Amino acid sequence: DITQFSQLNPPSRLLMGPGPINADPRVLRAMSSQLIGQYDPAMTHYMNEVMALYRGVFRTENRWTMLVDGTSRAGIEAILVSAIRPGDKVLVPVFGRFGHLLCEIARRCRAEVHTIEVPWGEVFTPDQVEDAVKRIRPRLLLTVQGDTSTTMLQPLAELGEICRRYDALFYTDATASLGGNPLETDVWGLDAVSAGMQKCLGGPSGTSPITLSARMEEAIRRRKCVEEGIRTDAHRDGDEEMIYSNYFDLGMVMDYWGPERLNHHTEATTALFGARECARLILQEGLDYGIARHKLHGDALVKGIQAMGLETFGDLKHKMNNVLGVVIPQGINGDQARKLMLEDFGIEIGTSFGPLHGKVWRIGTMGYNARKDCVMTTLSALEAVLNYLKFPTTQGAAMQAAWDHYRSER
Amino acid sequence: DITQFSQLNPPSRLLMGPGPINADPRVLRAMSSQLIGQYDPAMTHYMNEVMALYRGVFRTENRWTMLVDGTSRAGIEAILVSAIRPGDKVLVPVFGRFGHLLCEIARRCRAEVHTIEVPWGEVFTPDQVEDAVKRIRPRLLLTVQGDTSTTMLQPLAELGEICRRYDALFYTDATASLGGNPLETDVWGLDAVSAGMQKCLGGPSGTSPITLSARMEEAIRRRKCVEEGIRTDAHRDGDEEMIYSNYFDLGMVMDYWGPERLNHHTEATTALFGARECARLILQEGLDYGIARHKLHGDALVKGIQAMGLETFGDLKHKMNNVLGVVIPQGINGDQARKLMLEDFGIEIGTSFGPLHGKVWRIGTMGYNARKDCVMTTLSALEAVLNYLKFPTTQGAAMQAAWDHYRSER
Amino acid sequence: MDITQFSQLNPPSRLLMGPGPINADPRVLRAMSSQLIGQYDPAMTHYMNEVMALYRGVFRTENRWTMLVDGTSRAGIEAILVSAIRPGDKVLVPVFGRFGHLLCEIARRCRAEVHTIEVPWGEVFTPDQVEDAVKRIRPRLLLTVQGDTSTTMLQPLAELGEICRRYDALFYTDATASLGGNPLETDVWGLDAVSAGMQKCLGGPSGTSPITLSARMEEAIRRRKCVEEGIRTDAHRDGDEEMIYSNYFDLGMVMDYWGPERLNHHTEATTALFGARECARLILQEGLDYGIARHKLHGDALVKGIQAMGLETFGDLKHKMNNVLGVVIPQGINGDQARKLMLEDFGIEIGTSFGPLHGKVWRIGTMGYNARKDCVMTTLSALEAVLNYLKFPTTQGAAMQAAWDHYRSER
Amino acid sequence: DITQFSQLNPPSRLLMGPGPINADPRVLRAMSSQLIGQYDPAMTHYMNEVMALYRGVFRTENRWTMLVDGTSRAGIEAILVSAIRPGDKVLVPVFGRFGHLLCEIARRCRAEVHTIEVPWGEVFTPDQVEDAVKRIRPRLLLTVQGDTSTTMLQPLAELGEICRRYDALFYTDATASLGGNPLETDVWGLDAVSAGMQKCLGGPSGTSPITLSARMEEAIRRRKCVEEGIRTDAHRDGDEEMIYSNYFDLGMVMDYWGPERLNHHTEATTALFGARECARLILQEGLDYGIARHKLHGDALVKGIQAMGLETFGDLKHKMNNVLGVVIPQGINGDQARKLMLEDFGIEIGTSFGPLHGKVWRIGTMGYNARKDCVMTTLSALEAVLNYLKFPTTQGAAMQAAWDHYRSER
Repeated sequence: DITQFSQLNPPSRLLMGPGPINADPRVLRAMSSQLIGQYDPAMTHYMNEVMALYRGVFRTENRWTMLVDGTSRAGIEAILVSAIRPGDKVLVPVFGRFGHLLCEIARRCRAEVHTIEVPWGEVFTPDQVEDAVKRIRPRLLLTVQGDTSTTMLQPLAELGEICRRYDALFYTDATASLGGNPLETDVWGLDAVSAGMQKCLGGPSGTSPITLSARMEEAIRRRKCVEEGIRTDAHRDGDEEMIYSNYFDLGMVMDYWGPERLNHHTEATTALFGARECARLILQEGLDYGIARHKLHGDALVKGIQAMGLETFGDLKHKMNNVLGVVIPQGINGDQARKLMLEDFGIEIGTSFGPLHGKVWRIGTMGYNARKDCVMTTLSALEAVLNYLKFPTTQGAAMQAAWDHYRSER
Repeated sequence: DITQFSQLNPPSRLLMGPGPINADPRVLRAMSSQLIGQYDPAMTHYMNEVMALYRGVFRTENRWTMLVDGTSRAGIEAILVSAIRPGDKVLVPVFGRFGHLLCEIARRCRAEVHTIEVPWGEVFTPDQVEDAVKRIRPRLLLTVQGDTSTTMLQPLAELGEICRRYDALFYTDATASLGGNPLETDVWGLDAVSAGMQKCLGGPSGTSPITLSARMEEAIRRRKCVEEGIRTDAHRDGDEEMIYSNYFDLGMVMDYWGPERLNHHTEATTALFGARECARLILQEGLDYGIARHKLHGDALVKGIQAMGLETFGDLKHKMNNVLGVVIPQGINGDQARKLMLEDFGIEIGTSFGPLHGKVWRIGTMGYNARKDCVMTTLSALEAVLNYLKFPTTQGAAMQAAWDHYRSER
Repeated sequence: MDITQFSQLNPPSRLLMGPGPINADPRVLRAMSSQLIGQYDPAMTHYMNEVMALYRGVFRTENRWTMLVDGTSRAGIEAILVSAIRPGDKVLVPVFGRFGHLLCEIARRCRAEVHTIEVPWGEVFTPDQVEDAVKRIRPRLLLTVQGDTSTTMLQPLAELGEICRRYDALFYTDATASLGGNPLETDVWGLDAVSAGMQKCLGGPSGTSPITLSARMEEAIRRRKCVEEGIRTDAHRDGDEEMIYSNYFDLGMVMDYWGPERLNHHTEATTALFGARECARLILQEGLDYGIARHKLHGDALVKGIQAMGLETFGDLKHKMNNVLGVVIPQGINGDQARKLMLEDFGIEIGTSFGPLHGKVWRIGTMGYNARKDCVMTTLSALEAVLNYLKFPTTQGAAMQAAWDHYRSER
Repeated sequence: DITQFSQLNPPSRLLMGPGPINADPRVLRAMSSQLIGQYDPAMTHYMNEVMALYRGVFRTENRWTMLVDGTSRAGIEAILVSAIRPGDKVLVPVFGRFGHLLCEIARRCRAEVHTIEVPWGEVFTPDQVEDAVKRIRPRLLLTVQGDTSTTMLQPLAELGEICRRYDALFYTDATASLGGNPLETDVWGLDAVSAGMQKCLGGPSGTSPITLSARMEEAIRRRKCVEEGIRTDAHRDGDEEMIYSNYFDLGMVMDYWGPERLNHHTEATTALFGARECARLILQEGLDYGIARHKLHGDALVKGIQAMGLETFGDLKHKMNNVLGVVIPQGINGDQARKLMLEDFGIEIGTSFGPLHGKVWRIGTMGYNARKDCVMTTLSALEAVLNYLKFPTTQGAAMQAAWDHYRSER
């Protein structure tokens, strides 16, 4: 019966996993706003505002800063499909799960995929990526900045200089790290950045902010091929082969956001309203302050976890501010502590996949949930569940260290 | 300055163009609802409900009825990229702008594209497409049901049996027509149908509902190749070559929406909620009642437009219930009427593009805006502007014919 | 019963061009959907303070005691009059419409001696007339409506405050209909108490009445001080006058709740406070001076189109409210039928006149969020379309021409 | 400057105090809906639905069941002002802070107030109040059902036969108990009931649900006096003296909610949508189950508190389901635990006023917050705060008793 389909009623949740995390209530309210037509002066104005705001968030002057209407990895694929002609040599430094995602996307683009690897969860040295760039001579360097599966944050500062010397295009996947970690697009010589909403932005998934450098926009303009239905007598192709997607042809997407207002697709009015608010909030607070906030609560969680008598995963010198790997004590079922946290406390913490499944928990402190009270509620909840499942902890230690960190820093 | 970016505030608009149209107030409210985690039992229940609900909207029992996170033409591209291997022949009976869009998507899929043509705005006879099928022998017949650029509805009822005899896969692009005109997916023997929100569903763009037949999923299953980051020892490749997109690989999307919950992408939580309401609302009213309503208000607009002394573009026998083409009668300027309708009445009427640009307005009566008061307000505003632009009409004649129609309809 | 036939909230789309309530600003509606906090959360006492300062701007006053009354517009009226009137106290009410009559009844229930002076609908009072009446009856209070939606008339107030200062009468005004759409210089005109509404030019769901009280008014109310037993302490004492005969409408305790003591009088309406906060915030972003000028522009555009349409108007146009218009129903046109066909066929609500003006005059409002160019245009064309269909002759395109001409000239 | 007055952004709070408490999000979404005119066919229908819905909530068939526009105590004042003529004798059984509220309201109606007392927090016997009714012969019996300030629930069942016997009108204030406790309006011979929204209904304050027995309406009709502005020749005053309030004259409010639709005031459109939702949700769950839910979580919290080695306040046999009085231990600062609970955990627990200030905390489990996870979160948080403040508990015991209670009941 159609009668037993009632109104939307999701249960209340504190999402402290690797994502998606709770949306900021201002972003949610802005999505309920009524729509206007595709080319209404207000809609074109709001599109132009989104560009200016995300230029601030990405820390770039790039003319082409916009949205791909799809989840984070649609942005990735849009950038790769637009920058990779079949046969092109691509270099992917793999330090986790999302390095393999780049490999697959690149392979679906028919690229020549060359990889370098370090174990989970470690990071790459600038020398390591320089030796690889000298060996294979790639068109693109395809990096993930923050990889949620390993909690590791790849240093990106010294890599852009390396890419300019050997004429490589420098792309990063910043969906996990943007807003909660430093990302200087221009200062670090980045050519393409793709992000997401559901990490530190806040932020339901469905949009991918991207930015393309002047060098990157030239490579795509050589690929120019306008869709037949909106092709005029004054449109002409570029010197190189077309992009093998109509939806992900970023040249046409650029022409939609540009003065031409080329009718590539109907922009996601609501998701645009959402995206505008995220960047607006991030810049009202300030990027530096926003990043400083993620560091404060990330560290407080670490110090809480360490005092609970728990090992942590990875090289902490390079840990993301917003993700923590927590080793499962042993004699303790991980799926059971996850089930108890959720059903009895309303707190979701992440499981790890593959070579870590049943070994490591992933606790995020991102965007809206990067607060003291989210950290405090999670630590007290985790400890309570562990004691109930017979894991001894020093009474008050985990909580004391959390307070000690919050007291000392302010 | 950041302070010169304020709270989202779009102007009050009546969207009577070819789309996007105004959303249902219930749909926008459901979007403000709080999020849950990707793998919360509530999320997987809501996905299971969306599948069930869209089977009723599409009029199908297809186990594989689900959402593509992207604009309407993303759901198309997901299907074409998943069904067409490089080389495979394809037939597109072009009768408007969106016939051309299908041609391009298939081109980017690396297909040999065959076309037949009728002039805007006419429609194909079953005999015309059968003679084309006999001639070129396509793997796929790729059709649009409602092409909003001509206001024409392609009859599909007999074509399904045509495709069964000569063993061709039958796809329709029903974004503009779903919910507003008849579409019996199973009874008409369709293999693939894709849609959009912003037309009759109501409806912000950003999501594309799709349904796949048992024959279709079998064809896509032959292309099996699981992404490296989420690949396990269980995953073996299909006998045919891979799909050349990660995001559009419907083989993996089916595995995400099915019982295995294969982690392909983070499903757009808010967009899913909107998608859920649209279907839930349509089925609460009843699909038949919903279509009948779209007919009634469309017909009243037609009779109102004709009595104003304005001619109607296209073959009226096959007109979409939800769209009308009104001819600009020379002397009067089309862009000037549109500007006045928008700036002074807050009403968007559609312009035309390409060949019909400057000749035809496209007035739509879809979804939430398929009401009497919307029609009355459009007809009244239109006649006021035309008269103000010194275009003579018989006083009260346009409104008279609309009232008489609504009187007779009772 | 059952329970399935009661579905999700789904009101029909309406353009409200009647006397009230009118369409609320969408930003206000969104603000109301926001999550709540505890009664004395630092954020809540903060927002209450924001609502005080913000409403000092909209009223045009420096008054410290500018706050909210939790109830519809007439609850703030009752709140003020129950607090200011001891039984037997003398009261003067210049009645020039239906709402002057409301002030009389409210005053009557406060057990006051109610003196009234009358001009016809829709005429307005002269300063000399109120002065002659004040000289006569010797009132403690002068009670006016600034804008009476029943007759569309706007009482000049500027000359009235001085009169009250010479004869020691307390000067109150009901500005629920006028605030935001017409000038109201609270402190400049020497007002003691003002009460407003949300649902008119503020926009604005009904259920809250903003009030402001001058330094002299608080003195009069604090003389009646008496704290409710449950929240009363040994440090509390009664004033030198009789208690206000109401617990809820005792404005002394409400003042104490909104003040630094935070005396627990009631649980302040959180949602309604978010809405009321927005209304004032939005009004001051655009600017009150521009808010008033906008109402004037679109209000005048309505009357020019109505006149071109061949219709008569009600009352003195010299003093007409910026936000409403009285339109004489032609003969033998049915007013109820026109209203029925405006609502059911165009999704536009136009007002009927109650009492001695029913079936004689419509009340068409151009208020707050609907004080827009596109609202005026749609109402006029719908009326002309409804009228002509009921077989009433109009000059073709005349109504719209005069309206379009007005917007052209003003730009 | 108006630029430093930004958009509404309240901090996330788990309200576990005496009230107001966090609202159910479905009710919040209902308030964001757009408004219709006072006398719109849709407004009166929703009003008629509201009347029917609350009849189900109050457990009555009373035709005069409706809303007062104002907070809980405005509805109390409405019922008292309409029923009480000056000089009338009234009896108020006082057992807490709100007992005194009824005394003050009756006093300002110029009634003679008679009282009997029990210490905080005891309850009245049928005999105690029957002795008093014989003694003073009251017109009204004025009782609080659940007094949050003491956590005590007065039995009303036997009080209805006592009132009917000695010919007294029986009123009660049920703002705290309604929804979370049994209330049989008709079965308990109740003449008038008033409640609020922000306790168990859920529910921001601003509306007062009332119900009036056939007996009560006769008494209010005798006092008939219609406001001069909405008075016609077809009206005549009743035999009794007028109700000394315009806004609170329940004779006129009845006429506004009846067939005549007498224009007494403009009904709060936004709040009525909320109150319409609140009643709908409670009846969708089913009042019996709702009451049962409130008891489960109330019982859970207590056990955990008792297992924490904390004393409790009041006669536990008669405790409200949705409130707990927790005695503040020697040396632990009552107001300091509150600061740490709110600022560091984002959880509000109630302070006591009057003869319990500094001695007792009030912890509520009401409406939307009567869930398992709100109980768990608050318990672990309070324990963490107490522990940090050097107050020894038996590690794990407080969570154990709660977990054991939930496991046993499932």
